[PDB]
Amino acid sequence: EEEERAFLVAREELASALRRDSGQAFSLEQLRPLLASSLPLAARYLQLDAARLVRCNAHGEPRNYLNTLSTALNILEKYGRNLLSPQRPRYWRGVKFNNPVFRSTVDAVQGGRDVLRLYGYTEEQPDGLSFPEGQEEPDEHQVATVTLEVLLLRTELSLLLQNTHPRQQALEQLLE
Amino acid sequence: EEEERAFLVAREELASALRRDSGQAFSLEQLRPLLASSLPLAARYLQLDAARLVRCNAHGEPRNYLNTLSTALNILEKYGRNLLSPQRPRYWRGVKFNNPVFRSTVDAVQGGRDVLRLYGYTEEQPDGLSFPEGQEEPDEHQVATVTLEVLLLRTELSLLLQNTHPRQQALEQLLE
Amino acid sequence: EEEERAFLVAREELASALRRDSGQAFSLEQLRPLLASSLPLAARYLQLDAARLVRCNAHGEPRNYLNTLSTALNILEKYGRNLLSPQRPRYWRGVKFNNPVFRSTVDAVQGGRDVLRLYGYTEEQPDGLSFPEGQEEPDEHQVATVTLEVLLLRTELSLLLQNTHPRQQALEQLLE
Ligand SMILES: Cc1c(Cl)cccc1Nc1ccccc1C(=O)O
Ligand SMILES: Cc1c(Cl)cccc1Nc1ccccc1C(=O)O
Ligand SMILES: Cc1c(Cl)cccc1Nc1ccccc1C(=O)O
Repeated sequence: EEEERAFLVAREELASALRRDSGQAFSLEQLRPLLASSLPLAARYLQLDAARLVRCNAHGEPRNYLNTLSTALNILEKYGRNLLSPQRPRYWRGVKFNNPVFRSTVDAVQGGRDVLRLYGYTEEQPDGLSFPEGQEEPDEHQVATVTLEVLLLRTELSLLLQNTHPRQQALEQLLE
Repeated sequence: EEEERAFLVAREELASALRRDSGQAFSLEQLRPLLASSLPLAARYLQLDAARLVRCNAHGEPRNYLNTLSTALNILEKYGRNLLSPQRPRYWRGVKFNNPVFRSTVDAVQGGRDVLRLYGYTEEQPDGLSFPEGQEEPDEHQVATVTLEVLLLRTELSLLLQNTHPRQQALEQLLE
Repeated sequence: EEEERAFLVAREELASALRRDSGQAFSLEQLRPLLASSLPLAARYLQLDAARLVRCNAHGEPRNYLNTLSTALNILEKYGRNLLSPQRPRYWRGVKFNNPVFRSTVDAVQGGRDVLRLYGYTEEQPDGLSFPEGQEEPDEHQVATVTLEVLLLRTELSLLLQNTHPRQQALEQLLE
């Protein structure tokens, strides 16, 4: 109720900020209402499958797999920002699996390819994903809300590795 | 390849045996052409998401989570066998999430519900999954195929816990 | 009956052994005095609600629900051993319900949370159970007693599943 409805406002606030300037950086104080919230995972992440992304890649030491996941999300965050840019990349319509950055970051995480589908890369090819040929422009609101959750989850993982998460003790008990 | 053709004829034979008698037990001898197999995991399990079922539930000690996965697969295997039985259960068309057996086994592993969808439980309700209202009879070939893959994966986990897997040393290095 | 004093001498031996070194395992021969005892259940288990742990979870085939209970007790036994360890885990004061191991093992069994309360996790929060903030150290004598009983029940169930329980036939006539 109180925390819920407030969480959705800051969510749509920062999301609409991404649509205005997709290259804008967000400080810790700007993301604090979303990082310090005690709402369940299913309430904070509506599109990004944060549960499967963490659970299906939590192999080995957290210091390693939290870094593997966060770096993959950094790459996925850049894909979402490029779709909201005033000057979109030339090949924005598709992503190739054999890209060296993609292969070493996103394709090192189970579920990384599924995040692209949330952006709109829903058409599967033997060597990549692409937008439907009938789609002229990406859904700016759908892309922005997914981009924010990717950025939020990456920030959460990054703060945990830095021992600076607002709920660091609570989250660490979910990994040990 | 050569081993690919040998795996298909074995898989179709045990599936036919499942349709012939869904209550019969398969010894390790009858399952050796599929257990002692060397093909990759993606070639042995064509429908059962074995990769996610293990990776997304490999938390804690292998002795524990392999037991949680085996028991969940034992329950799922019984669901598929019941769908092929001549005396089908009067409630074969739906599975309830609050069922005590289902809740303590299948709903204890991420991806357990998705296996029922492979059987044909595609329609989702807040209380469970059910067959389409128009589907008169289950897909016998589809149920037998998935049931065989469930039985295969459960056997692999059980043999690994018993230290009797044909490739026990090779698979154990995939858990370190 | 004087077989209760024999139970007590062995119980206190293994209980004191748990506090001296919480990591040392117990062989089948060391536990045989308690496993083969003809004492009633209410006399062998003084704190662990063994009657409810079995009865309230005996749904489906015994081969399945005995495995579910045994795995939950394996996790609960580890919680007790960690509380008696010289190098206690940094988060010993509380247990989170969302922990992946806990959710799939202890919380799959009715009464699992109650065992944590016997250890000292009496304060209930929406996120889990925790020790009272005033308690500087856990009750080493109470935890060792509960831990030994958890270990005893798990061994009883695991031996029953292996068809090696000293009173296998007598116990099997309580489940069929
Ligand atoms: C967000 C997060 C991070 Cl960054 C690291 C480690 C854990 C979490 N949390 C969760 C992850 C998967 C499933 C549930 C949860 C939960 O919070 O209940
Ligand atoms: C079959 C199995 C068991 Cl039983 C236990 C542990 C691992 C496996 N294998 C795999 C499971 C998931 C993803 C990949 C593999 C692989 O081996 O390539
Ligand atoms: C100990 C045990 C196991 Cl391990 C398995 C199955 C049954 C038992 N026994 C009992 C369990 C619940 C309530 C009463 C009894 C009794 O023995 O009177």
